[PDB]
Amino acid sequence: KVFGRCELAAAMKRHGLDNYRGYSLGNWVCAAKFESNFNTQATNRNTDGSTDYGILQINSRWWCNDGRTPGSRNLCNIPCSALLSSDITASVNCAKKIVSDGNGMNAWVAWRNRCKGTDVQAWIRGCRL
Ligand SMILES: [Cl-]
Ligand SMILES: [Cl-]
Ligand SMILES: [Cl-]
Ligand SMILES: [Cl-]
Ligand code: NA
Repeated sequence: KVFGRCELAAAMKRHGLDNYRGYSLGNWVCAAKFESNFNTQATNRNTDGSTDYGILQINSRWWCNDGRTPGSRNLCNIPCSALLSSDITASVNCAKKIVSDGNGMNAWVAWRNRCKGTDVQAWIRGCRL
């Protein structure tokens, strides 16, 4: 599924992401835009052999099982394919574990490089939430 901007904002809010660990909703929407262009089916292979999955490009080295990332963990206890679903529940719940891990949203390199320190509220402006 490719979400619209405000559609995704609403879905994120509904699953308890606005201000989760103190990150306002626009942060999550911005990160999703740059990670996946709002596409739940997005995948990206890393040089280390891990893969990033889904709307928030959650990596198999730590968070999910894909069967093909040697030495990895599955701390969200999900198959990585769960992260590709048109329903974002699994991505949201895993993202809450990641952002709680100590480095906040810096876990998402694209958030650090393209959203951090910007007017992230722009991403939810206009939206009926
Ligand atoms: Cl915001
Ligand atoms: Cl497996
Ligand atoms: Cl594996
Ligand atoms: Cl933080
Ligand atoms: Na894994």
